[PDB]
Amino acid sequence: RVKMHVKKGDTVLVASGKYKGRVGKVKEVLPKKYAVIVEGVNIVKKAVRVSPKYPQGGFIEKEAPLHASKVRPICPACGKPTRVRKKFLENGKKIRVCAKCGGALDT
RNA sequence: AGAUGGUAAGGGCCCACGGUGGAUGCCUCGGCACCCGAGCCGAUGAAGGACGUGGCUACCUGCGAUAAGCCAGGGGGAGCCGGUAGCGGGCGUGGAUCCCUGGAUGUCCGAAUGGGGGAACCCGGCCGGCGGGAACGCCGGUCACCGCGCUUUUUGCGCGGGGGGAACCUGGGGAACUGAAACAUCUCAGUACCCAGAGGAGAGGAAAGAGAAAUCGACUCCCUGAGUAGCGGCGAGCGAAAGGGGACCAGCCUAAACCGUCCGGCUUGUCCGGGCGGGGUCGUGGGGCCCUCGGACACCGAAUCCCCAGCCUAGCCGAAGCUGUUGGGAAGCAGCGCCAGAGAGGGUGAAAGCCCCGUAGGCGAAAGGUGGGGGGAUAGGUGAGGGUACCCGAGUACCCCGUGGUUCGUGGAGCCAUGGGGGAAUCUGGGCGGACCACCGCCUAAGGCUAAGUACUCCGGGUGACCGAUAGCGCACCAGUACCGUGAGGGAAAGGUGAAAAGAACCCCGGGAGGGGAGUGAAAUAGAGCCUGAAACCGUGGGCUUACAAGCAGUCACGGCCCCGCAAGGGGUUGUGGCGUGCCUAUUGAAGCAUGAGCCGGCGACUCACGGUCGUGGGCGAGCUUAAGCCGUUGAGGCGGAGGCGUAGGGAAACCGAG
RNA sequence: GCCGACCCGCGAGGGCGGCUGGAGGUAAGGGAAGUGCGAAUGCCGGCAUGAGUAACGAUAAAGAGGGUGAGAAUCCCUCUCGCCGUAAGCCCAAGGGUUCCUACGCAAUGGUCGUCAGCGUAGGGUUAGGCGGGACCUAAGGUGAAGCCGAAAGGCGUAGCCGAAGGGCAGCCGGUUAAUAUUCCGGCCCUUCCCGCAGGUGCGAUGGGGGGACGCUCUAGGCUAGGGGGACCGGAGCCAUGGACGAGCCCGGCCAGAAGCGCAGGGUGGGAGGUAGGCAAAUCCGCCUCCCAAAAGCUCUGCGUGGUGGGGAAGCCCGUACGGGUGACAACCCCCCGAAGCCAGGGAGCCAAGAAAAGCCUCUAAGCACAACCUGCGGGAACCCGUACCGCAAACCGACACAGGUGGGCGG
Repeated sequence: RVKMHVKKGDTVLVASGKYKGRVGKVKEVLPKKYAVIVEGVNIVKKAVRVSPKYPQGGFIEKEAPLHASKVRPICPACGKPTRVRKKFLENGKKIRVCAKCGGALDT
């Protein structure tokens, strides 16, 4: 309960400490431990030479996790957190004044 | 002939490098206490277990033949199929996970409840269903005994009934250690423990009261009264109510009289007993019957009846920032800016009012739950007089005896209550005002119901001059677990890589085990029960010293060896010699052949509450000061004089009173 | 935390600096206290001392060849020795829970080892109409409607109900899997209840009697389990070293089995009359008088036999293992010994005076007489819990592979 955070699955830049200020994609929320996985911490793993799937060159990885409570919003600008009006019907959580939500698709 | 340094089997002493090992610091999904709210679960089978349950599944938790879940109601907006990774395959804006409600399935055991029984296993009667289905077998219903109320006794119909419960609470039972420096009376204590049973409270509850004033006016509670008055082998010690100031405020239902009514009986009778109803409720007594005024349209009206706001069972919105910069990392530093009814906190690789959750502020119920806060209704309550002479709670009061409660241990012993015995009266009746008698008062006994105010912590929410893995609950963690005992019961150990798993591919030796780079990250001297690595602790290298040598082991000085230092000086070492009865407890007195300790690390012992009591630091000063409580606060205080100290003592006492 | 030869204070400490470490810390002034350890044969935890010593579990004993492997005293195949042999062999339950089996494995666990294993892992294995148990029965006992009592909690408790290795009740042989088999396979034996056909009877109770049915001591006839010998039966071998082809040594020479046959034995008199006993229902027992017979008939069991199915060794071949064959058309015959066991409820003797209930025999009530019951043959159904593996011991009671203890059977 109360796993609710602000980071959605779209495209959002970094405000971290390693790759500070980096543009990142959908981010893929995993999960409710407060972690992200966008396109920032690219790592290579020490996987073995597992005869089928991990061929003969065992030393490879793709996208490495990273913490949620660090990344930050986009729109015609950059950051600036979201703001939700109950729209009377559905929701409209645009960026700080600079408009447009994040759901799109007839939102 | 004489002279005199020199080897280390191994040893010690020092430094350095390690290992075992765990302390310590810091941390904290744990706990602590206080307040606050809240306060019952059951035959609609509980609290609580057993076997099961997932596609691969030991634990755990959730759950139960529909088994990690079932359908609707509400919420919510992007992830999801639990911790616990993999195989595998699903999940959703035709809006899933999940929080809140309601119900669906609910095998087996437990009051167990058809019967049985070594809990969780084995049988059975009847109602009905499935296999071809009568022989065997499954399935839904139903079946124990208690009360208590109607049925034609009959068969039955019916509302209830049990077990539990952390603590408190009412009664039925009821010890001893210990105190009295012995020990019986007394104390501890009517405590501990057994039992019964009730509930959010319990119990209690409207005066046969109190108590001396023509004074008050249920019950529980606080504080005061007050260690007061008494009690007592006048010892231990035990130790009242009144009154007061405050919290809370509520007051009531019946029997008997008189009248009716259906029933039972019988020696029919102006009738003994009964079902029910009318009827009545008291301290200048009320009530009865008849009469007297007029008894009434109104007046009161819930604790019972209902409705609705608020309260809870999830949630929702929610002010304010960036560039450069050292660092693996910034919130740190610099610069300029911004919010505030919000500078509470938490995290974010570190130290943030403006990065994420959030606080302040405002909102929220279709379903459940709760409801005097207020509105409705309803049960029920409202009279002045006169006579009559009906009733006014019986094996009761009273009396006696053996006695428990009370301050009362037997006192002059009341009063309340009662075991055996005798044994009343009806308002001139009657209990008590402490032998008993007079009087004068007080109250109406022997039927019952009563909220709030006080108690309590299984539980949730909030606080901290409470603890941080020997502390804290026994349990931070897969703890009422392992393991010990038949047994009732006992009761362990055991936290932490890192910001993130990025948790080490590959070659190398080796059976592996484990290591050597590679490689990981800021750091691998963070390398996997790994943060930080005290000591005891055993290793290893090197400086000094030791094979004629007598010792509480060191002290003091002289010499020499090594390493320091610009000097002068120093540290380390020990050839030699001057000297030298270990530490503690107990003792007249101990090195002790008196005792306590292998050594190391942590735990570990003069407090606290109330009263007294000497001083002392202040304020006030013949005056000083408030407890309970209430009001305010969210570490904000303040009102609240009831009372205690003080202004006077002497006498056992009446009393007298600076005598 | 570690290091120190500097500074300050009489001191207890404080500053300083170097090394370590990784985020908390708190001055000056005040305050609150579970505050200061060397000791309590003190509490927990850790590491030593003796001491590389005592011990390493029975004096029944080990020796070699090959093999596995990185590694063989310690595992496995063979040869050799020795010890138990009323056992230290084979069961039976009790007891423990997967210890059994098959493949792989050694970090600990075996007082060293380990390639072994009761240890790790995953996979498997436990069958029932007849053994045991329950929908049967009682005993001592317990529970327990009622009865009674007790301050409570409870005590005794009749009827009923649970309760045993006691009663009774239908299953014996060989085969077979890696491992269980009276459970599956097969050759035979039979029970249980239901429907029908056929025959036959008054049916039939939880209520009455019959019976079950019982002590010790000695002991009968046959019979068998088991046991010994054969010149004889059947075989794969063997003449050794001085003798021998001797009836030479050596192996084995059965198991089940209904109907029927033979054998032994246990049980029981047949019939009539009456009857106010059996807490009257009785033709049944009891009981008084009568007839015959005491043999024998009736009748259950014990043995042997029986058609049929099953078994079957020394040795050799290979096979590591287990065993597969070999192993035969297999022989399966006689003489003797003889059970403590069998016929069961046998005989005799004695004093201490020797369970109970249901099955089973049966009489009648209730009631039924189309029913129901008995026989028979046919046709259908007959469930639910057990079994693996240790069991005079390593798995069980003793904290341990303790030299301890452990009922009953086979025990040559």
